[PDB]
Amino acid sequence: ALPTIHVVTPTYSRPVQKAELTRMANTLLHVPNLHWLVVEDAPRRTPLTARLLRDTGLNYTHLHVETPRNYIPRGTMQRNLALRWLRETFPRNSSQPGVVYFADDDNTYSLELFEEMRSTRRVSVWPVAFVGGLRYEAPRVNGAGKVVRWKTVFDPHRPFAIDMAGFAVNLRLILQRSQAYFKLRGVKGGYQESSLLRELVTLNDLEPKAANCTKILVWHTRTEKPVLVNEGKKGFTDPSVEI
Amino acid sequence: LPTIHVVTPTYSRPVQKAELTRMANTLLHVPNLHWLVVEDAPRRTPLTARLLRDTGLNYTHLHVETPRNYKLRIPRGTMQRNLALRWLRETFPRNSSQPGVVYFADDDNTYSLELFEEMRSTRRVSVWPVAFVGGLRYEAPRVNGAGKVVRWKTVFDPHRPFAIDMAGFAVNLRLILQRSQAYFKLRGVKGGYQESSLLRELVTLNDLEPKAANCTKILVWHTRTEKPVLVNEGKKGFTDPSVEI
Ligand SMILES: CC(=O)N[C@@H]1[C@@H](O)[C@H](O[C@@H]2O[C@H](CO)[C@H](O)[C@H](O)[C@H]2O)[C@@H](CO)O[C@@H]1O
Ligand SMILES: CC(=O)N[C@@H]1[C@@H](O)[C@H](O[C@@H]2O[C@H](CO)[C@H](O)[C@H](O)[C@H]2O)[C@@H](CO)O[C@H]1O
Ligand SMILES: O=c1ccn([C@@H]2O[C@H](COP(=O)(O)OP(=O)(O)O)[C@@H](O)[C@H]2O)c(=O)[nH]1
Ligand SMILES: O=c1ccn([C@@H]2O[C@H](COP(=O)(O)OP(=O)(O)O)[C@@H](O)[C@H]2O)c(=O)[nH]1
Ligand SMILES: [Mn+2]
Ligand SMILES: [Mn+2]
Repeated sequence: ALPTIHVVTPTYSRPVQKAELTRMANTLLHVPNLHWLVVEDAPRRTPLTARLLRDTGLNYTHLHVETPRNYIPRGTMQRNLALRWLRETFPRNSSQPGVVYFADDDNTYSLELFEEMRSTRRVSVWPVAFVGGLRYEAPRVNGAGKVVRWKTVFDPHRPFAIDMAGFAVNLRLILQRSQAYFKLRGVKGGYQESSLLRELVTLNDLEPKAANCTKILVWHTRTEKPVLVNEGKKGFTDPSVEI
Repeated sequence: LPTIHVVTPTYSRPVQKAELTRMANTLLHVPNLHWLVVEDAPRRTPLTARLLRDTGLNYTHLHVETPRNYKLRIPRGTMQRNLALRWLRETFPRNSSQPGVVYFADDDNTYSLELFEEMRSTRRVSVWPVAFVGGLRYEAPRVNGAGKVVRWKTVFDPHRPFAIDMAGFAVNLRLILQRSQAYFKLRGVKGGYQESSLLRELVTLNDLEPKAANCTKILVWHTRTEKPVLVNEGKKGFTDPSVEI
């Protein structure tokens, strides 16, 4: 009966990738009924990602799709591939409860976050730290427990002024709205979340989590680029040793 | 199953809670682990105290403020690591045959679960490769056919006593207790020689124990976290300062 949480994680090859996937997997290993949908931004599945997923024992699906020359946001085509995979895997009126969460590989997630999104009926929302040039963004909730706006500074007029890591969607809505995908073509920066949510739910139907959006359970952390200046042009370390 | 005493210096800054949260999520998987969190502050902060209590991990919350004056060449977290060393020596009798290992783990690095099992059996001092240090993809101890460390594969001062990062070694607790005068140096050592300053008083190259498949695998990464952009907070502030992040 416990709903399955489908975590959609776009990822790409770069120095810190294995470290990012490692601490993220260490977090996900604590969550029951979790399906990790990892979509690599590559022409084919890489052995690094394949072996890491295999060794964790986690329930996962490993997909891949390469981003076009112009590299629109980041991770878009990968999240869209995952949405299509879900629709091809689960029938529109499926009865198996599920929740979909788009979790980037560098963010920091608390275990409480997953407990909060698991009961999502339509779309749930919560505060996100380190987004929109603020300590955190948070949906505005009235005393009745309804979402009536957003507490942000960056373009507060977007239909859904919230970051990718700030909401989850019941799988049923994703299957019913079979044509709803993240916009990549004519897309204003910061409107990717709205491009999808607008087609799935209305403001008044959002389900505020994290004690009526007063607590921060997820952080939009960024990882610094490692300095590899000492490798030189010919390289110093063994290129066959995986990092 | 030997207890692993993880020494983690930490300080108040925007990403602190996040760093401790994802680190706790990793540590929660490790059995017989004692987390020695040492805050760089005048007193234990409610944020850290609450987080440690909520994790369910076995921990000891200590604190020592690095003089404001000092921060204005003293390696980050030095005084905090030394406070933990002193605490271990004042808590555990020099002789008791208590199986344990000490590991200095900074709050922003990335650790694999396999790393802890590799260091848990340490008899003296164990060493292993560390990614993203010394301007390289990784630094790795060099081992000979006899199974002994005979040098270090690095570009930055590979000829120093111990050319290895803080996250690349662990010390048997008994050894820490025996060498009661061994602490990280505060001043007098060249940049990048603090790890050597301590290790040289603890062991010789020949007594090192190579881990991580004879130092051929990377099980720990010296990752660093970017500073969050808070420009939209303005001068007077936008978000509620009472809301913990
Ligand atoms: C580009 C470069 O060579 N950088 C080096 C630093 O790596 C070095 O910092 C030390 O590096 C060692 C590596 O084993 C440890 O990580 C140690 O903790 C670091 O202090 C500094 C030393 O002053 O020199 C250059 O910056
Ligand atoms: C300092 C500042 O205002 N920066 C903004 C970015 O925040 C913004 O990025 C978008 O931010 C929203 C926040 O809810 C969300 O994280 C989106 O995913 C993200 O794209 C960017 C838009 O291109 O403009 C900057 O100026
Ligand atoms: O070419 C790229 C750049 C990013 N990503 C992934 O898509 C998400 C976008 O995150 P990143 O740019 O950190 O996002 P930011 O922090 O800039 O919002 C993360 O899971 C990345 O691993 C990707 O697949 N391909
Ligand atoms: O004023 C400070 C700066 C850092 N630290 C801690 O000491 C370690 C040093 O790390 P940081 O500078 O990242 O180290 P670097 O990546 O520069 O080696 C980390 O556990 C920090 O939380 C601290 O206690 N006080
Ligand atoms: Mn990111
Ligand atoms: Mn660090």
